[PDB]
Amino acid sequence: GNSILLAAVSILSACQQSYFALQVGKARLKYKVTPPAVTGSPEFERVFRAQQNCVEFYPIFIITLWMAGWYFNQVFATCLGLVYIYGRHLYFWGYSEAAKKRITGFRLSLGILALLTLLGALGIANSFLDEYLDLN
Amino acid sequence: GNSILLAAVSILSACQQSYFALQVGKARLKYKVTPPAVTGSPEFERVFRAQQNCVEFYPIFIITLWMAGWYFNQVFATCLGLVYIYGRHLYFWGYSEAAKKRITGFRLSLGILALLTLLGALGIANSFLDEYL
Amino acid sequence: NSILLAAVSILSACQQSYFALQVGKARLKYKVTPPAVTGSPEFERVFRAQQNCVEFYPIFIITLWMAGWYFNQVFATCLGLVYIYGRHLYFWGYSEAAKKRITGFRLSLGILALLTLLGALGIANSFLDE
Ligand code: NA
Ligand code: NA
Repeated sequence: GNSILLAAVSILSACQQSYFALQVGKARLKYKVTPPAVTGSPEFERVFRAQQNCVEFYPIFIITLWMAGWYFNQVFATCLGLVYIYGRHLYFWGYSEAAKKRITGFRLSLGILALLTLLGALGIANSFLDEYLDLN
Repeated sequence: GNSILLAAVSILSACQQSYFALQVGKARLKYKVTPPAVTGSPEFERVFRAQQNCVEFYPIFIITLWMAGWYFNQVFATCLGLVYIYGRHLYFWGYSEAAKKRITGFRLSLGILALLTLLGALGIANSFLDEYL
Repeated sequence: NSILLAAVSILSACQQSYFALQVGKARLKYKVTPPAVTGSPEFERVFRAQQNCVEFYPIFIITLWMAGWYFNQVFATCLGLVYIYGRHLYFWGYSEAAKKRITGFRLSLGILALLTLLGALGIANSFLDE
């Protein structure tokens, strides 16, 4: 109820995650790289690696999104979440063309993660001072 | 039970994830791939990729599982969740044998993943529309 | 509440971010060009270590929260703190030599087992009570 926006952001992100993975499938077929190999076509390795970078940061994003969303402010976290989704959109397709074209998306994505993390830390400390240290 | 069914599926799924990760460790010994190398025996590389595929799809499953479970229907999401676990079981051992034999498990697993996402989306849309009420 | 779980989760997410970025630093020192993840054995250990931390992280998070909610938060939190340290050992251990990763790995996996156990017990317990 008080987390419906976070839920929505999470579901959209999961689609993008699902999407990226399926894109790795198409590259696999398009650049005749047969499983389980992930080397061969230079084209595939960029798509695969791009996708690999997105999965490792995904749980970080989800945790920091929700911590920020729950302990600081839901609307602001959501907005940031959406920019992260776009940053990752830029990152993924950028990488597929060339390694040089991934930087903006990546930098945008990590900047957003830093801020979510920051807000989450603040909201929790703020909440900690109420329940444990009685500064109600 | 509020989320006891969802919790239960998540613990079962996490255990399978642990199993998969540890099989790759066991695989290093049987096929003699010494760390940090991940190439050599075609057998290890299939086991490695399979587990790697399970890893990249795992957070998707959990999210869609809970969103579906929380906003649409817990029992139905839970049942779908169990099928996903089995699909991955089929996928994993299938891939281990040959890349060709992963497809039933893979298709089955992603089919549930598609379905979980939908119900979660619908249930959330349903919950959002209490902006009106 | 769940404030202790929240704090641990954020502390853990920070370490995950750290590991990921270390792989970037490794690319520079050992001159590995993207998208390649092979080359220097020095780089290859760091990459694998970070990659091993990635596959166990969601496992850790779920059992942490399941343990924290269905058994006991403080106890789960304490275990969580140990897991994070275990992973600190594993990573830096692996970077030095693959042989020196074992202590960190076994400790983190032991904690993962206990969190799993505690979580399973609380969920079984709550489910049977209906
Ligand atoms: Na996209
Ligand atoms: Na994962």
